[PDB]
Amino acid sequence: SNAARDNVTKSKISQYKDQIFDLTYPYSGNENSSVIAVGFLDYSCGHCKAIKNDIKQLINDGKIKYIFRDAPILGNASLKAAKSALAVYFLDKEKYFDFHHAALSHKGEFSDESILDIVKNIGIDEDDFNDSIKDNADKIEQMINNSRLLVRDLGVGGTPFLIIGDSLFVGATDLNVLRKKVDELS
Repeated sequence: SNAARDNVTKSKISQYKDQIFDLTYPYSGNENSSVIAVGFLDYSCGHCKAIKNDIKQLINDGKIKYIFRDAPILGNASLKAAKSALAVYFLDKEKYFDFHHAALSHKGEFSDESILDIVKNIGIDEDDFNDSIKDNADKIEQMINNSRLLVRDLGVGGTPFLIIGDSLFVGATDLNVLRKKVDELS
């Protein structure tokens, strides 16, 4: 696009800053970094799957806080995988990225079983996992609804997209562009 439209994006990010940088959502990287990235993903989306290592590398660079917004819009399978991801988060936050990355690595469509195969491979017990789904159902539901509305409010109209600082990157953004913006802001 161009300057005028980027300026509007900056104003919207300020308007929704409490929502975008909400602290109750899962994050990796430096908790205390002022350079905060906020990623919006559907696990069944082809472009979301393909940037999984861009995300991993950008996080491992060490410079940012990266918040994960699970924004399922591609159907029942995505909602399941999204719900399951947060069900892991609330059991053990250190395992959320592992579910995240495995879900993105999961090439075919999700099924109840394949999601459990993932919960098993990352060290979580089926019964702890089932109790998490049920016990935290209201809060998971609330978090996903709030992310969907945020995606609507930002008007992007699909996934993936990534907010860093006052900028919004749409689609499979090259890693070098993200890194330059992060450095500029550091």
